[PDB]
Amino acid sequence: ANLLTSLVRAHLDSGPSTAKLDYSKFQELVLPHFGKEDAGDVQQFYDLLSGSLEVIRKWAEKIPGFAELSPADQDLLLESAFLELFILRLAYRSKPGEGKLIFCSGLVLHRLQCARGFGDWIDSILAFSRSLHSLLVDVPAFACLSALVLITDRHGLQEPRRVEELQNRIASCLKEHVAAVASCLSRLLGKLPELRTLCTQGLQRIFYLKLEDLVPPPPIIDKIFMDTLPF
Amino acid sequence: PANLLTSLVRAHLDSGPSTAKLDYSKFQELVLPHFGKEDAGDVQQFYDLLSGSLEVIRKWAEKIPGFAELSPADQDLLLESAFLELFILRLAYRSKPGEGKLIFCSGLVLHRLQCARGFGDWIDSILAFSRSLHSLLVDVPAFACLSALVLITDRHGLQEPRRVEELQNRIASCLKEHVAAVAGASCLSRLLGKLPELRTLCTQGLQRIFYLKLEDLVPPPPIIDKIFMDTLPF
Ligand SMILES: CCCCCCCC(=O)c1c(O)cc(O)cc1CC(=O)OCC
Repeated sequence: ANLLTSLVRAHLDSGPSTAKLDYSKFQELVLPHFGKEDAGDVQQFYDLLSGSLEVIRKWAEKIPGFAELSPADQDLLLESAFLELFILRLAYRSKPGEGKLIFCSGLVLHRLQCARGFGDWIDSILAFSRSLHSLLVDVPAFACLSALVLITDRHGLQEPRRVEELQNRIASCLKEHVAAVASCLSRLLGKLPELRTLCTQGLQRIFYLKLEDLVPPPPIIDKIFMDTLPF
Repeated sequence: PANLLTSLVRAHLDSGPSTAKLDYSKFQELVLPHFGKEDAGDVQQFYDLLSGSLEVIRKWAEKIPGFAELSPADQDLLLESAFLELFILRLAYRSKPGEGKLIFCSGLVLHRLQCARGFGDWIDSILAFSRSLHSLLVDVPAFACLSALVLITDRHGLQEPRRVEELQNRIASCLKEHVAAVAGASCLSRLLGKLPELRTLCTQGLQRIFYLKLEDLVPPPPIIDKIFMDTLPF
């Protein structure tokens, strides 16, 4: 009902439409990947993880009843879920037939201009990408899935039962939508385990980039990292 | 007889395995590990192959002249700062890359595939490094000196750093005295040409332990955890 529509509203307002792209730096050619990753790839990596914070935030608040959660609760769910959301929305938004990563701002890059920036991670992104595109998830269901991933418990919640009351309401609307158009639905959900795997890949890379320390993370990345660390 | 080298190599051999007293009671040159994942046994066994890597490097570091006579806060710092860089090196030389056998300080022998689940892709790099090592065929005395200079070096925090700098020089004199009694400089330069391939195994090592601290099947022993914690510049 209104939930299905209020989620597709917030969703399409967080990504670029078919019309609103910008190829203003796209070259399907990359000159010799000299040595390995230089500071140019590291700071680009940080500026493209920076270019999804504001987007995933407004996308979160324009979802029914997200703002009605405590100031501290909204912060932790968003911090702990950022990486996965960033990934999810990027993979589904991309093109793995030609190798095109399309970002939530509207800019498009070829996988080779990312390779030095992101590391092995990106392939597991493409591998999950087509695996999503083979499922051909429809926009309303994807607007719901994006929410479902964010609307999930992070250790420390003040009102975990209230977060739980919203998820089963969102998950029921996907089950009801997929039934309005159950093994398909389980094949839908079964991607989040591969997602919670790809996140760890993301952290595996950032550990070695703060280590390497060509360029240091933006401060708020520094935060999310430290705060999502179990140690 | 160059008695620093005579009194030094003693510590080395007495900290390494002697052919006859290796351990074959666990070796399987073949094993089918479900690649991609690894259970607590592989991890706690990996952890108990590194907890003991510190006590052996411990019972190899006491026998370093002027090291037991360093402020206990200093001795702990160099052992922790070099532990991982030391572990990879000693493993590579006594290992057998052309057989498929990692021979540890405690005389234990395993097959690459038995480490596959426990260790992961990292260990392949180790083997790849042993190969690069053995092709140079570095002799026993010169190696005994190198592992020390990886330990006896300027780290961040030293209380009495000028002392550590005098011991560094004291180790180099006995190596330079030995490099002249062999050719009676060159090999030293060829060797350093793969020290980046050593600092690489360090970084990969940290990342491996990072991933299993993420995984937290078994919690790391606090001693290694501490080495980890303070080896981070953040
Ligand atoms: C699973 C244990 C490691 C096996 C080797 C895979 C290559 C690697 O070193 C690595 C990583 O471990 C995590 C990452 O996010 C990215 C990379 C690749 C890398 O550094 O870019 C090129 C040098």
